[PDB]
Amino acid sequence: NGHLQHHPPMPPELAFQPPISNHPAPEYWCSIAYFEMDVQVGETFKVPSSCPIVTVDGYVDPSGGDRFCLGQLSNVHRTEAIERARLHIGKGVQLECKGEGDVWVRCLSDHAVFVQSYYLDREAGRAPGDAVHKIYPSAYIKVFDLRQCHRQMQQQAATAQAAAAAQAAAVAGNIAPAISLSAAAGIGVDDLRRLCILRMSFVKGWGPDYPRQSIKETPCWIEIHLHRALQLLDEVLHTMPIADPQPLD
Amino acid sequence: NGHLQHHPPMPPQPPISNHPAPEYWCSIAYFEMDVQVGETFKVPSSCPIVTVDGYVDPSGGDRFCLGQLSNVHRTEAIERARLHIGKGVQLECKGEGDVWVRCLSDHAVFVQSYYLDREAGRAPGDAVHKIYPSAYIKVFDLRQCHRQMQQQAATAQAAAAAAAGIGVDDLRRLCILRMSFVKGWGPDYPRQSIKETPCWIEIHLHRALQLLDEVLHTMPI
Amino acid sequence: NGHLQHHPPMPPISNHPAPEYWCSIAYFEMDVQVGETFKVPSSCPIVTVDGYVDPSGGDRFCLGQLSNVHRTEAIERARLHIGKGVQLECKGEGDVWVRCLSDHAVFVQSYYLDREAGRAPGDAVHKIYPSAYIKVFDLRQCHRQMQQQAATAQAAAAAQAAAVAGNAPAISLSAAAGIGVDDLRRLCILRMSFVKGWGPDYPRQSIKETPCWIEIHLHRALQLLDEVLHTMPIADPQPLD
Repeated sequence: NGHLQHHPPMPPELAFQPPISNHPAPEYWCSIAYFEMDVQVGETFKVPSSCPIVTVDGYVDPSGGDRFCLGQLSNVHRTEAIERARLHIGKGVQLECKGEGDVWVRCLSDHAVFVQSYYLDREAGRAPGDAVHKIYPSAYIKVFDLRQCHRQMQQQAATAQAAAAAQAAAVAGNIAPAISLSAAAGIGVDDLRRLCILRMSFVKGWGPDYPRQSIKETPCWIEIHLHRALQLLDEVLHTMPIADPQPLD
Repeated sequence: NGHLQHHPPMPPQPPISNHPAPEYWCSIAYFEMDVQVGETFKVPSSCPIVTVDGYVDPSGGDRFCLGQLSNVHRTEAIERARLHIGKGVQLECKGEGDVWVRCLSDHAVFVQSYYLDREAGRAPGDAVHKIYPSAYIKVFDLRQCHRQMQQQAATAQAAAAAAAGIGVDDLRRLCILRMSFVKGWGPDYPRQSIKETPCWIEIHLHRALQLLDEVLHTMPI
Repeated sequence: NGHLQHHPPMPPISNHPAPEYWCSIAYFEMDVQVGETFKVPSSCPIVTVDGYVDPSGGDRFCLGQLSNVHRTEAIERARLHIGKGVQLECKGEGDVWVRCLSDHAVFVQSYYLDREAGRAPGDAVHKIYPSAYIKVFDLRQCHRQMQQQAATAQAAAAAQAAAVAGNAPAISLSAAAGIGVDDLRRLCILRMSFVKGWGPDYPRQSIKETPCWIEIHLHRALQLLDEVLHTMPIADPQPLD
């Protein structure tokens, strides 16, 4: 039963709905970090908001800008296995930013790329993180929706702030001493941020059907942080009630 | 011996050198245990105040948000800690290169500082200073650091007559600050080093390092 | 046998635009990278890497200030002797010279110096003596070597194709898009250890076993290699037949 979702290639008025936020656009629309197993290789690559398309391939130009080459990168802990997989990255993939912050992926490599996206999990009726999406060579699909993300943010944020109030009353449960309770400032933070991050492995997938159980076990993957989505999540976090000390009495 | 110093809240000359002001008055590196997480944050001399909180805005400038950073080695203990960083702290740069800390967080912050060691009358590096929420304390005096480095290098340049001869890594420590969030360390705690705490940062003071470099050229080791 | 080589004191290749930086410098202690990668602007042809502490950066990279929680007594000892370190200079389009300013020698790994010394590619350690000023990299020579080496790789790859052909037509055979890329890029990289050397004549058998070394990425060179890789015949799967 499908943990591995296949995404083969399918050949082929934003003036009525305002921007999700009046907030000014970030200087970089995303930042990419390349990994080899559980070790990060190289520096984090920042893509300016002016460059709506960024390519990540196995070539060697270091010039940066709108192309992140992983071919010239060194790693003193690189194994023979990692060398083999680095052989097939080739043309790699393209990451394209549409609208205010939507992201599309185009696989230019001759080999498939495996992706982790909450958006693609929803579209598949799967639960968050309970699926690895395989994008086939030459395929071109949408992997992130800003609106979908924003709606999920507000939902999950509200949920957590309520569960905090729950635990707060579940223990105000004796009586009684002079004890004050307060909600941890930062609930669900590490859970909400995952909604603004994308991850993808080259050539090799992971999961049930595979010998690798997490992306951390794959030879070469990248983690993409979506800055616009992160600004919104920050905005959201700042619209919640301040953790005011509460006497349980 | 009162290794942990308590700093609760208490509501209220020309440049040392002509050396050109730095492009950044400091650099901050976030750590979770003994692993550095994220890239090094550099603060422009233009932004005298910088905020290090546990939120998620990835923008630079004067706000370093630790909430969005990832760590493949992160554990439950660390995630549980990051949970209480909240508003974090503010580092302020006064004068040529003095530094103040303002705990905005709901929880205490533990600072390692030679200036505070000297003020508390403790052996250098033999103390941890607990900064309480809302407290606004001075954690670094440039002028004093400058006298310290000169005199300390001066004694090492003479200790060569012959240990007493200290190296560059010993002196650079005068220009660095370290502080833990939520969890403290020392004899009163299960952790003996800041390197064992779940969340901490290391601050490099550029103006202080420039003066140090200037000193290492006149008083070589 | 001579693994250790002694060096005591004694028209554009492309219309492609110059790089933003001419080189990237990464500092290492043993097998751990310390600090962030230093990038040198094309405007600063000379960069100085020493053991002092100015963090100002720009055209001077000071390793004295950098921290490393995994550092040991042995490494602190070694960082003591870097002192004025070395000085890397870029002449013309992409030639690199080195000037040892340290009181101690520097050990360089340079395919170009291996080529001049008459030793197997990368099978030698070049010891630069205090005050020495030598050319450690030749752009022209590198470019010429990249092309021939890339051409050879393709041939050997297409050779392992006609091989698997000497077994069924129901299957298509294809070559990796990254054949030889790892070997080719090393020609555009320089590595050097301060104070301690490595090799048969030493207790340390590789640079990653040394206390403090740096890896330099030559940008103009890497650009030329990129164009070369892009002029290679696209990978077209051929049926076994």
